[PDB]
Amino acid sequence: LRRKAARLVAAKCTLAARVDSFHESTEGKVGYELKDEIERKFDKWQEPPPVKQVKPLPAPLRKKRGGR
RNA sequence: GUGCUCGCUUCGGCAGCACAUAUACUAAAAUUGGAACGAUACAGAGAAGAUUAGCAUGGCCCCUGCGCAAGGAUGACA
Repeated sequence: LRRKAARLVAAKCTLAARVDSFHESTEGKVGYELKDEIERKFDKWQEPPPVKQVKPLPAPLRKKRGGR
């Protein structure tokens, strides 16, 4: 997942650098929000897979079409 | 029942004494009931997909027609 993470980190770093180039969000709210988003998307990737049901065999046993 | 008491008493007998101490589904007999996957009778392919014919829909690519929206380039003297 490291390249998928690197793309996201690069995008959010571009956003933070554009934020900082005008010296706005001096205290650091935007960076904290972007880091929180990055961490949440990282946890989503590593979140354990959902519970998935087993499909039983249908039945051991009707008209059919015909054309081109 | 056997044997014995110095007993009564006679060998005909009697009274007492030691040993014997608790088997058995008990059973010979009573009766009326319910009963095959054994035979004959029938069936017996005792293991298969339980199908294949059209048309329309759905996907992709052109072509043509009509409509809607937004446009491009061009043409016309008396």
